[PDB]
Amino acid sequence: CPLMVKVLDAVRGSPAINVAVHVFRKAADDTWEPFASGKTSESGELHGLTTEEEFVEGIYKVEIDTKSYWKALGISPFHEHAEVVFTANDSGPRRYTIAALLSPYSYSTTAVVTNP
Amino acid sequence: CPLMVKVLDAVRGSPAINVAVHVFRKAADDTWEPFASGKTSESGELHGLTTEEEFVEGIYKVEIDTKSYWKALGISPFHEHAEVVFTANDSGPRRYTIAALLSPYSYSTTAVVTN
Amino acid sequence: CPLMVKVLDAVRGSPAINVAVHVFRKAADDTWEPFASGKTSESGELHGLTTEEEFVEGIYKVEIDTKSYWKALGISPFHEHAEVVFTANDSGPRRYTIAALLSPYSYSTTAVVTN
Amino acid sequence: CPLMVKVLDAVRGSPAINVAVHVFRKAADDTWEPFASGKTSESGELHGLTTEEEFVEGIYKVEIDTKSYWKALGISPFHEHAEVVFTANDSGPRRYTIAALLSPYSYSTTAVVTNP
Ligand SMILES: Cc1cc([N+](=O)[O-])c(O)c([N+](=O)[O-])c1
Ligand SMILES: Cc1cc([N+](=O)[O-])c(O)c([N+](=O)[O-])c1
Ligand code: NA
Ligand code: NA
Repeated sequence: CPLMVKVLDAVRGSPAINVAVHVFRKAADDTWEPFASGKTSESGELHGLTTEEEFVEGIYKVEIDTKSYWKALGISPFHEHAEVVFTANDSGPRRYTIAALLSPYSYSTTAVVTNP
Repeated sequence: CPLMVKVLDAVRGSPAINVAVHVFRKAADDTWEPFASGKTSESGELHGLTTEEEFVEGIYKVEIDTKSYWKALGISPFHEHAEVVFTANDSGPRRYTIAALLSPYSYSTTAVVTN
Repeated sequence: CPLMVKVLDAVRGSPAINVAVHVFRKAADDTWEPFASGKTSESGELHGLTTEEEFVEGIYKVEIDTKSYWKALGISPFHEHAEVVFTANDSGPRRYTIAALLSPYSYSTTAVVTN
Repeated sequence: CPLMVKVLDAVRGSPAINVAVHVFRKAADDTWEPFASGKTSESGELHGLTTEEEFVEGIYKVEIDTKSYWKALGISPFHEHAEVVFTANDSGPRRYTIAALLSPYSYSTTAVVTNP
């Protein structure tokens, strides 16, 4: 799979498990079209969102549902979600890992981009 | 002002100057309505976006034009922009600082909410 | 003052108040000599650590007592402390801000070096 | 192995490869005794530093040689290194991943602690 999402919890020192993730792709009319969704596993990783064939060039938005995560654990966090928006595959196919480290009032995110 | 935005550059160890920032408020029909905007100053800060009277409870989005910032430095970045989405609550402390720390392939954001 | 330390709490979205900070300078024999210390204020900031005359070029260590901070909040943290080690250079901008953002199992640190 | 170190580069969007790492353990006389060392692989990971038998209770310091990393790439960074100091195994053996995300004037670090 050319798109993976990994989420860690900076309060517990653990993977962030069961985090809902929704991916969108910008359509020709400039709207966000639903593309794929899933939830992180016990390792904090979400695999299998898409395929090389379906992950064409485009502008993608990876929405990480951080508020639902913290609220499911009884914490009242600051952000509604974390959004990661990027152009993908504009120089040919690449593999993308979108990582995020969560705290109730802060998050970090980075990307690892590799050429298969 | 109840809302301030600060942007820092982790590559050069400096404020991120002249970064465009747009603030939106979520409307009843679930669309994003323009609310306020500006460019960060020489200190990386953007003051005066709004007033206590105008900054009512609701859901707000702060969009930071990180791509244009890096492109002006001759660096090709990963993200189209950085977006910070949050609910303003009256119960909470009154003043909101939204800080972002930028690298070409990474950003962090935190909220400092105080009296 | 050429050196300021700022500490923020990512769990509560607030300054980290009353955090002990110790600064050391590396001596010729490679040991760490005490240089300055204090506690962060209600704004999470520690000002007045040193002067331009005293802050000569060299290697400095800023140790932030993060463990005591979390323990006072009833939270068990991972790190013994956070340490920031850097060289002061005269060529560079004059004023150094060392910022740290704290969570129980994580911290970030950045330097803002300006004129 | 119960201790792993992973390092990423936030400028390049890639693993941080060939980063030197030195681990120390506080001795009874309060000095930092050398414990293990190595360098990150092409994946940004450093495996095999120690064993369950030799990784006893103690206070450990993981020194990540960030300045040498950036300088080997011709960048002049702010920090001399990144130091991660923690008590390990005080409630029995655990597995520790020490992660770090590097920029020239900033770094983040987190831990993932699991119970085998
Ligand atoms: C002021 C500041 C410092 C750091 N830092 O790295 O020390 C940060 O990460 C952030 N932030 O927004 O996440 C803000
Ligand atoms: C910083 C970081 C740490 C871990 N980690 O395992 O702690 C990761 O897996 C990743 N990543 O990209 O997948 C990044
Ligand atoms: Na192209
Ligand atoms: Na014990």
